[PDB]
Amino acid sequence: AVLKIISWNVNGLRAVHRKGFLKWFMEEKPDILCLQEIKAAPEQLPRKLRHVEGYRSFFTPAERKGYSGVAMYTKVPPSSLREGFGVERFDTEGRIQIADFDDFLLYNIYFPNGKMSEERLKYKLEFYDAFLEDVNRERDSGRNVIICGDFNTAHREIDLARPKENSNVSGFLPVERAWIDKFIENGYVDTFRMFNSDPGQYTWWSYRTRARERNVGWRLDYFFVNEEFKGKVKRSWILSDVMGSDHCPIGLEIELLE
Ligand SMILES: [Mg+2]
Repeated sequence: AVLKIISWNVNGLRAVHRKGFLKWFMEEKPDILCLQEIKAAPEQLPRKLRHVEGYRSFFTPAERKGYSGVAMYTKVPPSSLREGFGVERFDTEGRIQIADFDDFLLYNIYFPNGKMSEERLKYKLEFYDAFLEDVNRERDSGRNVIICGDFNTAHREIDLARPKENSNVSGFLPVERAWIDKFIENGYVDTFRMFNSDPGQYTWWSYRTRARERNVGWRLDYFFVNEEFKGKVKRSWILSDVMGSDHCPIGLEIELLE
């Protein structure tokens, strides 16, 4: 048995629902679907959004209504979920689900966008720092870990269409890219790069100026695993053609212990 995980920053769950979300979900049939940018009070949702037959759903909203928020649909419920790193300023923005499954912990993370200001940038970097503390503790415990979501940073030049013009733009700052380097050096693997070494492989395009059509995009969304688990990763891919958000979904297929 394999387990398929999809991660998708949906740019608002209500928004994506109006653009083919449930048809896609039913057709893709992931075992686990991690979503970011729900932008909805979980109670405000129609029961066919938050209920999808065959899945347990778990929603982790921000304190601020209509902002941020993550969600997980899973056929098999986790033994529990954590909704934070145990650090209150990173825990109230609806960015964190850490779901405890059998073979592994699944971090479903909506990493902060650092573009709006220097405060938001510091926020993002410290969020990164607290994330790294969290995940290291868990896999140091002996947990195999899968981390997915919107990292809001393109790692290397290959990871976006315009590395030069974005050198001093949050998303592609040396400091941000250096964090992913450090993250990787702690024994985590960017799984997409395990199987696909190609350029032009992105997960986000600006809605504007035909960015998706000109493939002017960034790979902002990732699946990382710890080194010790990478042997279990069978596939890691971008669902490039799936529409309805400014991000496309990304996929991970892993093989379960019998
Ligand atoms: Mg958005």
